[PDB]
Amino acid sequence: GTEPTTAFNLFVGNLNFNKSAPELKTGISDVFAKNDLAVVDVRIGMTRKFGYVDFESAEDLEKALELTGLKVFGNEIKLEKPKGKDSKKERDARTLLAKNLPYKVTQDELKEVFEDAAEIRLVSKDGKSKGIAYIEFKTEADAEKTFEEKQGTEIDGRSISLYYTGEPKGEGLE
Repeated sequence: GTEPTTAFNLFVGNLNFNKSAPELKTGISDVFAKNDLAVVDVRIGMTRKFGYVDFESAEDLEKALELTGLKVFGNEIKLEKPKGKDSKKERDARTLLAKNLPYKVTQDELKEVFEDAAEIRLVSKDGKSKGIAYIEFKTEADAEKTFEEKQGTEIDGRSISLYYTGEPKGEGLE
């Protein structure tokens, strides 16, 4: 916390890493202001490539996820939802998420740890990684147990992390 004023916030990314820290918040809240949105407070990470956006109510917050055409400083920001907690996570945990991966990382690479996994799905655009990797295990028990034990491996010289996330509803409903 020690920044946001409301409990309503969303995980944003692709805020361009060229301008200053407080120089990004402006644009972020700007683009939204054009979509009839109102932000109470905006936060930016240390890498100046991602951050969070706080909204007065869940309406404006969820609204941003509905609308489209969000970009600042030329680049197109990415809206997403942070980690949460709910009984739905039971099955939603079937799939694990990977982070701290290089722009040259590959599927087989991360598979070096969860090679026994069921399926692997990397996230790369323009012919380069984005810093993430989604994998669908056979069971949350075999997944959360593999990412919790394998976590700490070394790939491309760096140490890739491991986390779990199934995202909120709407995945199959909508």
